[PDB]
Amino acid sequence: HTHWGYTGHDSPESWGNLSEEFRLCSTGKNQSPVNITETVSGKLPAIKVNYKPSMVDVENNGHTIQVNYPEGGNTLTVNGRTYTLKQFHFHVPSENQIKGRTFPMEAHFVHLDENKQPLVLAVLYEAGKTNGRLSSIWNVMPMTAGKVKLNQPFDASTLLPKRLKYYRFAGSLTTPPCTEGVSWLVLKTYDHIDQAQAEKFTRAVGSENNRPVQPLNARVVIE
Amino acid sequence: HTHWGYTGHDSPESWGNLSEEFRLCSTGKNQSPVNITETVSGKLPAIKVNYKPSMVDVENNGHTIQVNYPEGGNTLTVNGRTYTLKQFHFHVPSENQIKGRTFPMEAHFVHLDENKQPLVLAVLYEAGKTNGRLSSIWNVMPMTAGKVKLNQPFDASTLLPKRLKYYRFAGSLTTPPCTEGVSWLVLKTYDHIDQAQAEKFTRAVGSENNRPVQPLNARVVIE
Ligand SMILES: [Zn+2]
Ligand SMILES: [Zn+2]
Repeated sequence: HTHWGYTGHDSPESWGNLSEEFRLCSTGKNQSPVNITETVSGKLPAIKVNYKPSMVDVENNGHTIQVNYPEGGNTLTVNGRTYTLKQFHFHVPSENQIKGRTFPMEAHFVHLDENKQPLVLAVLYEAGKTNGRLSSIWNVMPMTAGKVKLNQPFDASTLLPKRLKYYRFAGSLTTPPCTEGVSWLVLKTYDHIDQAQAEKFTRAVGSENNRPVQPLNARVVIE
Repeated sequence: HTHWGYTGHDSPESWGNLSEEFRLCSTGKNQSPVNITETVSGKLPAIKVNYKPSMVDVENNGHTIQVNYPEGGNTLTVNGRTYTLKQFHFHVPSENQIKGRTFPMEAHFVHLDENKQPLVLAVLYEAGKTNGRLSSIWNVMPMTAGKVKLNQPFDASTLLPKRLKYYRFAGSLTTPPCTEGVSWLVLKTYDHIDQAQAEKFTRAVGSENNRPVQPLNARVVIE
């Protein structure tokens, strides 16, 4: 596709101008990420997560470190609707902010339902002790653009907190073409990582990979 | 099968995350072993054992030292039903506990009825005099992963106490996939072993091989 990045001439502020296909990045009114400040308290449906030990591959596509799921079986159910986990990746530092706070890292679990409707479940990481559950992925992390098949099974359920309360809002993909119509569920409970793990990620990717926050406009964030 | 153990990243706490087939190890509500503290006094049916000198082979499968029975003929009858002894193995230290007490060793005599329903008869060993009845097995014990044919016939009846009174509860296999629906009969009368016999076992297996005790939950132990 058309080349884009986080630094230089093809930075986020230039995404909508580097290709007609990326126009929504600059003209969209329902863009992600956002800075969650004010919220409307509401009775949100409980999410049911059904992740399991699976055979996955880890790739460095030059924009992030992504863990792919070629086989089905890992799903998230919310309000009677089932979404299949396609992949999960990270951003260092975080893209979304809570009351203006940027976190060391943020993970995005990308799902699709039967009708190709996208849903992103987000996990924020605070600076703290080493994350032992991410060690498997970090150990085989391609330091240059490429894909490697994780030989041992990986269970993404280990990456989710016990309590699944979340913030909900409508948004878009945070990378070109910035497609809208994406459901965003940001978990309110944070996980942790150390400086070394975050630094290694930036090394592999080549730069910080977070898109600046976008205005909420007509949207409200439910909590 | 997927690798699992008692030490490192594949320890008992992570079994349920190693493969989807091991999921019951972490989600099961009727898991073994257990710490027998409170019990209900009941009229339990008598156990009838009909073991005989048989041709067996001793095996070191990396998880325990197991004595395999290629042919039937060694049976245990309780409450009208007959179970055939398939094999017996050991755990050092013991898996099950009696009022918080861990024993130097525990033997598991695994049986299966006509319909493949599992029944485990357990014998606990106290530290004491050398066990002369186990010498035949201990002397040929493979110190590395392998199987050796026992040249002389072995009669498992010599490994059972005179008094066959027992504790009765429903549980599971104490190793992956942690299958439930297993009937557990733990003998009240203990046998003995020397410290040397126990340490030789540990040396052969590579580590202690006892799964931590599990919550009884809705279960009651009868005696
Ligand atoms: Zn992302
Ligand atoms: Zn056992």
